[PDB]
Amino acid sequence: SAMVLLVDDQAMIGEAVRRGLAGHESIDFHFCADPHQAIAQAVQIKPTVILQDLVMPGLDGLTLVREYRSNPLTRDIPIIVLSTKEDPLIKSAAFAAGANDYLVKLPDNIELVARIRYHSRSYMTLLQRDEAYRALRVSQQQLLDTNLVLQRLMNSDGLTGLSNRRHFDEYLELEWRRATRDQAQLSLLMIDVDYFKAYNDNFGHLEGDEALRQVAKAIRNSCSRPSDLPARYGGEEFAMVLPNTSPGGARLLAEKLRQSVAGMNIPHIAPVPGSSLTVSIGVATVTPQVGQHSRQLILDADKGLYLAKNNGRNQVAAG
Amino acid sequence: SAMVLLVDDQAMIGEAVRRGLAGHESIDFHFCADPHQAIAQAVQIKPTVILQDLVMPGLDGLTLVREYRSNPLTRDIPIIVLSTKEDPLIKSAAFAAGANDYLVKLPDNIELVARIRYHSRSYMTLLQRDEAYRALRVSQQQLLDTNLVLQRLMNSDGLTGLSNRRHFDEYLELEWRRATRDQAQLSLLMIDVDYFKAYNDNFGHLEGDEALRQVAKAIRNSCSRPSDLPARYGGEEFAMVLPNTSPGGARLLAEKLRQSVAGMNIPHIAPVPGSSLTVSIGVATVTPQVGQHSRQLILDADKGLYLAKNNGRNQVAAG
Amino acid sequence: SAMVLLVDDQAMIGEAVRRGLAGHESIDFHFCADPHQAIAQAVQIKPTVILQDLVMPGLDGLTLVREYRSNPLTRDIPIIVLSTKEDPLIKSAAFAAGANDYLVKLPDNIELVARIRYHSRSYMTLLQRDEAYRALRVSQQQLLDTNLVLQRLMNSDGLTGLSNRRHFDEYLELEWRRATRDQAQLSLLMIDVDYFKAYNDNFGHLEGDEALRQVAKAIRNSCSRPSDLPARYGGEEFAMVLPNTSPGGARLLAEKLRQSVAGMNIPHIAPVPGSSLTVSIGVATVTPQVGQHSRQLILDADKGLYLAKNNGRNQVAAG
Amino acid sequence: SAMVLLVDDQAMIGEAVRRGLAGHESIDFHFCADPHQAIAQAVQIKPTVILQDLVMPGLDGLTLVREYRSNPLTRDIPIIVLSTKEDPLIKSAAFAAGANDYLVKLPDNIELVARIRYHSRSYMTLLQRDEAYRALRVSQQQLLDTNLVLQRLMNSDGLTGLSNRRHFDEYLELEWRRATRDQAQLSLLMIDVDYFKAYNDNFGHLEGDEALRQVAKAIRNSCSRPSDLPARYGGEEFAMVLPNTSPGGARLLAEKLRQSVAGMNIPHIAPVPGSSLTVSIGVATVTPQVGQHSRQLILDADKGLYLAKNNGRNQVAAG
Ligand SMILES: Nc1nc2c(ncn2[C@@H]2O[C@@H]3COP(=O)(O)O[C@H]4[C@@H](O)[C@H](n5cnc6c(=O)[nH]c(N)nc65)O[C@@H]4COP(=O)(O)O[C@H]3[C@H]2O)c(=O)[nH]1
Ligand SMILES: Nc1nc2c(ncn2[C@@H]2O[C@@H]3COP(=O)(O)O[C@H]4[C@@H](O)[C@H](n5cnc6c(=O)[nH]c(N)nc65)O[C@@H]4COP(=O)(O)O[C@H]3[C@H]2O)c(=O)[nH]1
Ligand SMILES: Nc1nc2c(ncn2[C@@H]2O[C@@H]3COP(=O)(O)O[C@H]4[C@@H](O)[C@H](n5cnc6c(=O)[nH]c(N)nc65)O[C@@H]4COP(=O)(O)O[C@H]3[C@H]2O)c(=O)[nH]1
Ligand SMILES: Nc1nc2c(ncn2[C@@H]2O[C@@H]3COP(=O)(O)O[C@H]4[C@@H](O)[C@H](n5cnc6c(=O)[nH]c(N)nc65)O[C@@H]4COP(=O)(O)O[C@H]3[C@H]2O)c(=O)[nH]1
Ligand SMILES: Nc1nc2c(ncn2[C@@H]2O[C@@H]3COP(=O)(O)O[C@H]4[C@@H](O)[C@H](n5cnc6c(=O)[nH]c(N)nc65)O[C@@H]4COP(=O)(O)O[C@H]3[C@H]2O)c(=O)[nH]1
Ligand SMILES: Nc1nc2c(ncn2[C@@H]2O[C@@H]3COP(=O)(O)O[C@H]4[C@@H](O)[C@H](n5cnc6c(=O)[nH]c(N)nc65)O[C@@H]4COP(=O)(O)O[C@H]3[C@H]2O)c(=O)[nH]1
Ligand SMILES: Nc1nc2c(ncn2[C@@H]2O[C@@H]3COP(=O)(O)O[C@H]4[C@@H](O)[C@H](n5cnc6c(=O)[nH]c(N)nc65)O[C@@H]4COP(=O)(O)O[C@H]3[C@H]2O)c(=O)[nH]1
Ligand SMILES: Nc1nc2c(ncn2[C@@H]2O[C@@H]3COP(=O)(O)O[C@H]4[C@@H](O)[C@H](n5cnc6c(=O)[nH]c(N)nc65)O[C@@H]4COP(=O)(O)O[C@H]3[C@H]2O)c(=O)[nH]1
Ligand SMILES: [Sr+2]
Ligand SMILES: [Sr+2]
Ligand SMILES: [Sr+2]
Ligand SMILES: [Sr+2]
Repeated sequence: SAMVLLVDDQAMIGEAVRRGLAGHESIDFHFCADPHQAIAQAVQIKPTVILQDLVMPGLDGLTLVREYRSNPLTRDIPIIVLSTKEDPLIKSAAFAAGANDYLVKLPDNIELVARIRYHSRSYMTLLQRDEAYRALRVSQQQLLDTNLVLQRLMNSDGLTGLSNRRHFDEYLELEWRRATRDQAQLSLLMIDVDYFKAYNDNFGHLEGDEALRQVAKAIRNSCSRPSDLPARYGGEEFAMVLPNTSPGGARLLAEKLRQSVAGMNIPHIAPVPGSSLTVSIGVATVTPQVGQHSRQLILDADKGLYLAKNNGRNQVAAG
Repeated sequence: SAMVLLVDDQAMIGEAVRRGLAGHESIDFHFCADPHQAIAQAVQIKPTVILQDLVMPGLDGLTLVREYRSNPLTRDIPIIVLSTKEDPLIKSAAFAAGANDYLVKLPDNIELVARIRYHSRSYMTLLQRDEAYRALRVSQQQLLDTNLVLQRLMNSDGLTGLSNRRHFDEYLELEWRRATRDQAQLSLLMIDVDYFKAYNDNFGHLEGDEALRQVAKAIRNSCSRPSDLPARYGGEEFAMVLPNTSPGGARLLAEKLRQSVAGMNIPHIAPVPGSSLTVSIGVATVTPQVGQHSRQLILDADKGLYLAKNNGRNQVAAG
Repeated sequence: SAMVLLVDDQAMIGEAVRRGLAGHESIDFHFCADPHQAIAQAVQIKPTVILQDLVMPGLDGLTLVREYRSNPLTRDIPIIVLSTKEDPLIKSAAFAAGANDYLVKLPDNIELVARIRYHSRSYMTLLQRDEAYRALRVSQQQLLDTNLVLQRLMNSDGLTGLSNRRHFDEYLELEWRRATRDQAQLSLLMIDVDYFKAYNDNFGHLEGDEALRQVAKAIRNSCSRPSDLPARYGGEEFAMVLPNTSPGGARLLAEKLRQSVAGMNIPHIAPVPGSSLTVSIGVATVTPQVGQHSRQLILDADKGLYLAKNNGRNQVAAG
Repeated sequence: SAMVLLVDDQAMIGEAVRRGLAGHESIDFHFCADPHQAIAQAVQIKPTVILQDLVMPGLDGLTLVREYRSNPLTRDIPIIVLSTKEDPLIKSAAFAAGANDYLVKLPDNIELVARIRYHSRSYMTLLQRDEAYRALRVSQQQLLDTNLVLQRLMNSDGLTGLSNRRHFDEYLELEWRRATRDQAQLSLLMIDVDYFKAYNDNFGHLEGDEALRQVAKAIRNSCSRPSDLPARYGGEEFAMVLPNTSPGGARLLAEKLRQSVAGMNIPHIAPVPGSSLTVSIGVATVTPQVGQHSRQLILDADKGLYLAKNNGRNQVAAG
């Protein structure tokens, strides 16, 4: 829309303007003959452009152009100064004081509406851009948190915080392809807590969760290369994909981890009283060929996991 | 920033401007003496305000003010017309042709920069508001679909599409409170497919899912009041909360539904060969009192469900 | 699979069994002639059924049946006692000690495998049910938290915690239908912070968010009936759907809220220095008719909101 | 719980059992003297173990042991055969017919309850494991689809399907670290549609979305190595991270893509009538050093993007 605040001592100007603007529904008029209600009414009606007379009843017009740019409730409103006539410093001061125009009362009702229409409309879109900035900041900060949640949750196992299975499955599939392009050594650790049902059954399911937690922490601490990925494979089972790692490297890493767990010395009553939580690990490493399916790597790890288990638990074996 | 395209036949004007603007890094200048590259260069440099001479080498200046407002690649760029001197229709035409100003070459380098600074800056924020409109439309349509997904998924059971359990639990809790304020009759249907393990075992788990589907559809068709809510309570179990429904009303609704299922005549081999899928229903209705826990309503439905089951299945009984 | 631990002093029994079971790949055998490694090997091989001789080299067979049911690492393994011959208390003791069978060495290799096959297979599915219990508990507690997130997030505005817009839109649509069935009075509050751009601009966007927060809290405190719903309508705009509330009731509620906000006395510099954060509210209440679109209620609230605004802000007006 | 179906011709046996089981609330009894309602009642009461007499009123007991294992509604129920006395093939047949025990009517009420308690309880947990299998299959297939949604949605831009910004930001951060370990050449393409506001404004926002779509498709087709990642950087901006790619390689890839877009020959009216949609691209490639921040790579791409733009659009330039 449009709203012009006129401010001028003489009713004869307030009238000319009122008349020029009657045949324009798009734009409304508001006369303010009392320069000591000027900024007040400016705040109240929310004008989109104000017209300011430079000489009034013993109150400097430029003093008011001062306040307009001074009070930030008006700071941004376009100001056309109405003068009689064309004096020097008073046109230069107009602008020094913040005026955006300096007009002689009055051009015809064409340039008058044009000029009004222009400044008004600019202010309007100034309001709009600011409004948009707000709304965008909101939406952007809604997607802000939306992104945290689905991430901490899509790809993370809540209990341990390690990656989850579907992240593992999908991550490992990616790494398989990367590996085959680079003819790189892709290694995989398959990790299981020994005698876990037995732990779960006399300590409690929560106590087992807490146990899983501590083991999950040790896993997270074994690997520390950008592409090392630790995951909860499924329940008591953990995995750990190690791109670019040799069989001997993987095994070394596996043994430091196994020792770590045992070393926490977590009380278990299996296989015998006095026992502490142990962990069996299957190691497996492959350089993928085209056409080869990543499941081969998993199977190899499970062979290793199965071997380690069938040779006394708490040990590492390559499948 | 700021970019002024000057377009004027005389190098002496291109020079004055160039000079006025040298001591201003914020604003860059670009002279275009050839009015037959005017719009071309306008497109190329992306000016934020153009200054147009009205008389040039035998090419109407207002013809170019025409094109500027004509080509939408420039449509929105503020135009200050530079004239010599102040002729009549040529100021009125300035604006009729789209000009936003009409200046006499040249005011001092204060009003010249002021005026330039103003129009430039308005255009700038015109660009910004439009940019924001785009970005907001994107974000808003990201939350658009984001909302569909989590909704079709937070509150809906995928297989049947009925509400899910947590929606049921939470919805029923709400309705319990509404009911106790209104001392209204809150009814609940607890629905189970008879001999479902037996169905699942010789037809297949998928075939059972499809069976669940058809039953889920019938449930959805029994209730049709704004607050009626059908849910998959858990597996072979369905629920259906009926606010504002009498015991006799609930029972009537229960019997139409039970008949419906039986009537689909879905082949089952239990309890005997030749049988068709049946359904047992527990009815229960309560007017909640303060302090009373909604679990009472559920228990009552299960009594009914249990009774119906222990009296030959395929029937409705109030607990 | 199947794994039988035999424990018997005489190699001649260990042999008969070994022989009976050779032609059965499904089932593996393990002889334990030394009753002082019995439970040890039981732990190591994870048998699915153990056969226990009642008399051995000076170590009571029933003492071992004691330990089997004693150590929980074996607690659940089925025990067939092998005796010679059929003595009294020794069959009754067999069971008193935990035995699940009492056989005479030896039935033919049909009943022997049958019996073994049965107990073994039961234990097997005992293991399976327990495994399933674990895995189900996991999945269920994954959907546990999955449900919190999408809920606290699908339907809640993060900043204020009030409902969000899409929840409002959808909730109000539901309540419209409920209302038209009950020919009930549905009221709606449309709430806006007065001079918010002005607040946002000199205090900071965060400070405005914090301002929004405090106002959001007051809203949440105005309504307290099961179906009252407070929402962030969009930015500086809040809504509040009040089912079953009279026009006069809605207005009363509106005025207590408006006073509350003003009373927090939150420093604003608009409309004038020394001002405190105020709020304009639009009230509107409808009894919905069939065919009537809920948008009518919203429009009525906005009329009220618009009126209140155009009469000095910080007030309530019915549209 | 426990439910024994006895089936025997003589009431005197039905009585002994009834009596043995009265002092046991955990277990209920059900006598079936009419062998021609046997399976019928088996279906009706859902027994957890049935006791079967081998000789009855002119109806073979083993015929009924046949049906029990025959009808799958009973298939899994444990069967203790009650005989008088101990005949040969009739114990071997007992098992051949499916019996799980063969008892002489009757042992004392200790072994009788023991034996009953055992088979009953096994069946019970057979039911439980199956129940669990169902419930787990449900939960697992809820996480099934839950995973699709948040994935197709967390990491994918809906409109183009390319990765989104947060995936880009996070993916590129990962690749930066991988790159610095391998001292590998990490390249990045920054892609922008030339004159897009101009396209959006006279064709329509949807038409621009469709335009974005077609361009997004071409991008997706340029890169095809496991680690190449195409993303919508923000609105009209696209990105494309190319691990392990030389500056010259990146540029080659950039030029094939740019040509592709231009070649679709999508009608635009800018910069001039008759124009087709073009695209500007910034190329940049870095071998990351420790301590170096990935933002360097982005800046370099933007320099290139900026250069390309400030040299006529529709071209590739390295920043
Ligand atoms: N013209 C061309 N096409 C490219 C280029 N980069 C990837 N592609 C396209 O994408 C397909 C395979 O991408 P891959 O995942 O890298 O995975 C590759 C990779 O592991 C291996 N491979 C093929 N040739 C080479 C090579 O020259 N160097 C390396 N390091 N690996 C290669 O074989 C697998 C698939 O072979 P493809 O069937 O050839 O099929 C290629 C091809 O159609 C390229 O620089 N030029
Ligand atoms: N995927 C993965 N594998 C791991 C990790 N830590 C050790 N390894 C495996 O075990 C081998 C070396 O372990 P090293 O005793 O730490 O002894 C290391 C160390 O002293 C040095 N080195 C290698 N990279 C780094 C590094 O990024 N930081 C530091 N401080 N030293 C490194 O070189 C020696 C052996 O190099 P490698 O041949 O690379 O071979 C590695 C690798 O295959 C890990 O966090 N993730
Ligand atoms: N001063 C005031 N407070 C209000 C009003 N509406 C709800 N509240 C507040 O919210 C609490 C209970 O809301 P309820 O869920 O409607 O659920 C209500 C409802 O089911 C019932 N109830 C209390 N009085 C009335 C009543 O006069 N009419 C009806 N239809 N129900 C009532 O008792 C339950 C809780 O009683 P309360 O402990 O009293 O506690 C009330 C009270 O502190 C109100 O118009 N005026
Ligand atoms: N929660 C729920 N309950 C249902 C539904 N359909 C039937 N009932 C239950 O069964 C009673 C009447 O069923 P009626 O035979 O359809 O016969 C109806 C019908 O002819 C008329 N009536 C009630 N409301 C409607 C309506 O919304 N549409 C139409 N066409 N008739 C209605 O009044 C008669 C009985 O009114 P009631 O006392 O309300 O009592 C209802 C109610 O307790 C349903 O979709 N949801
Ligand atoms: N035979 C039968 N059908 C039922 C019953 N309850 C709801 N329906 C079905 O669902 C449609 C409208 O449900 P509405 O949302 O309750 O919303 C209702 C409600 O606001 C009003 N309405 C219709 N009759 C009654 C009535 O007898 N009592 C009340 N309190 N409202 C009614 O008109 C709206 C829609 O009218 P409908 O076109 O008739 O169409 C009904 C009808 O086809 C019922 O008890 N019996
Ligand atoms: N949607 C909604 N509306 C609200 C709420 N609080 C007040 N109202 C509105 O304002 C009217 C009464 O406010 P009252 O002064 O609290 O004074 C209340 C109060 O003393 C009593 N009353 C009504 N329900 C409750 C209640 O649930 N708890 C308590 N303690 N008193 C109640 O009855 C008098 C007036 O009853 P009303 O006619 O119901 O009419 C209500 C209602 O239309 C609210 O939390 N939510
Ligand atoms: N003892 C031991 N620790 C390991 C090993 N692998 C990674 N880490 C640990 O994780 C930190 C950095 O992992 P980065 O992301 O691979 O990223 C690495 C990588 O880009 C580079 N870097 C360090 N040494 C080597 C190296 O011997 N070979 C290669 N290819 N890169 C290295 O410097 C960056 C960080 O250096 P750091 O501060 O040393 O710190 C190392 C170290 O504390 C290992 O095999 N042995
Ligand atoms: N990140 C990324 N970069 C790409 C892709 N396609 C081409 N390039 C870039 O451009 C160079 C070669 O493009 P070439 O003409 O396809 O010609 C290729 C091609 O004939 C052969 N080659 C390389 N890998 C493959 C492949 O995976 N499949 C096939 N069929 N040929 C390949 O070797 C020649 C040049 O090898 P380069 O040195 O690797 O260097 C590549 C690389 O830096 C791509 O899909 N992703
Ligand atoms: Sr005057
Ligand atoms: Sr001239
Ligand atoms: Sr012996
Ligand atoms: Sr008999």
